[PDB]
Amino acid sequence: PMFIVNTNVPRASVPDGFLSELTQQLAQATGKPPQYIAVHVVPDQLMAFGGSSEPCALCSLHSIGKIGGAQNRSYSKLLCGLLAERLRISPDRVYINYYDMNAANVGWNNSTFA
Amino acid sequence: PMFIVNTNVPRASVPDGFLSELTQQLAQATGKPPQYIAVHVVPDQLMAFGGSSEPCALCSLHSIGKIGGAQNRSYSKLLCGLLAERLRISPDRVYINYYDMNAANVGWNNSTFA
Amino acid sequence: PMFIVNTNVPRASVPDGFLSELTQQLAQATGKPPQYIAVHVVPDQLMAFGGSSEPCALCSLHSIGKIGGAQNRSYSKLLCGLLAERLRISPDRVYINYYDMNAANVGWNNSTFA
Ligand SMILES: O=C(O)c1cccc(Oc2cccc3nc(-c4cn(-c5ccc(O)c(F)c5)nn4)ccc23)c1
Ligand SMILES: O=C(O)c1cccc(Oc2cccc3nc(-c4cn(-c5ccc(O)c(F)c5)nn4)ccc23)c1
Ligand SMILES: O=C(O)c1cccc(Oc2cccc3nc(-c4cn(-c5ccc(O)c(F)c5)nn4)ccc23)c1
Repeated sequence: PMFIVNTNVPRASVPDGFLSELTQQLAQATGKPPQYIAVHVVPDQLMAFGGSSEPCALCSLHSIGKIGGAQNRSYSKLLCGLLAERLRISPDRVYINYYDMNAANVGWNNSTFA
Repeated sequence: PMFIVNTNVPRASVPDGFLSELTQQLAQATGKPPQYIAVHVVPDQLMAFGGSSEPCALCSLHSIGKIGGAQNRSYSKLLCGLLAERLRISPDRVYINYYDMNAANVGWNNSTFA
Repeated sequence: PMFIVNTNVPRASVPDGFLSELTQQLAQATGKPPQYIAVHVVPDQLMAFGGSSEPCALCSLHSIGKIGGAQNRSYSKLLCGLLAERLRISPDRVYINYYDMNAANVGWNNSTFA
């Protein structure tokens, strides 16, 4: 899986270990092996939510399967929880786009997963 | 909705009020409540369009509904118009990816919209 | 087409000519005209692959057509090869999301491609 979070929170508020924490939690939530989970945090961004510059986050999770109604609700609770705890971002100022990707549309290691 | 614009235009050349203007314009164009519009501008980027580095922009709009043939044509004119006036980027050096997202695939406030 | 690469490799390690190289290698791989290829490189990123912060890259390619099983395998070999050669990133730490976009959902030059 690939997880990306963009936020207006400064880099200084991103703790040591945050990328590992995201990796960790996503591995268990998805049941995917952690060595295949990529994570990307992008702080200090010029962004607004509802026209307000208070802390917010715009995120994506791409996965081959393990994407669905109930699963995405559980990921949103998990990710909003972490963003609130570690970055002090209110859950109602977080958006996450989920993508169930076809294996043929994911490149890795000179090939694709199909 | 979520709107992102990535550009090689420098930060200092992004005029003040730009995020608020995008927020309001996207609200009226989509008919979505402005409270729920998120906008993100990423200046100073290392990018090329047709292999040249004159000003350009790479954008995306995600929405649950309000996406379609005629709407996307209208959005593209509106957004290219704004980028041209504010950031001085020619419309022929702007791309916008539109995504009609399923409510189940959009996380927010500890849950999804489904 | 639109190609984005985000990496933790430092900006100084991105060769002059890299954006041009991407543009023309993709032009030939996809058969799309290079004047319509947009490329975006984002160095110095906070990211991990498998929880490790060794060099890695997270990429996407959006195109109207020229996306499929064999083509995407070929693009992956090509892009991993380029990233290995120029950025010294191992192919097992590269991910590429491929998107076959509907022409109605790609904005350009005040309209869409539909
Ligand atoms: O075949 C084996 O022996 C073996 C042993 C250990 C691990 C292994 O790899 C895997 C096992 C199970 C699910 C796996 N899922 C993935 C996987 C990767 N994605 C994924 C990554 C990035 C994206 O941008 C994306 F859209 C999807 N989604 N799932 C990769 C490897 C897996 C395979
Ligand atoms: O339920 C209510 O009582 C109520 C009252 C006031 C406002 C309200 O919120 C809404 C009303 C109508 C459409 C709405 N659409 C959205 C909405 C959000 N997206 C959206 C946001 C981010 C993305 O990445 C994405 F793919 C889609 N697309 N639509 C949010 C709130 C809405 C709901
Ligand atoms: O057919 C047209 O409407 C048209 C109009 C003007 C020029 C033109 O030149 C072309 C000839 C052949 C393939 C072409 N492909 C493209 C093209 C652009 N994309 C493309 C760009 C960015 C994206 O984010 C994306 F999802 C797709 N995918 N294909 C553009 C122009 C082409 C094509």
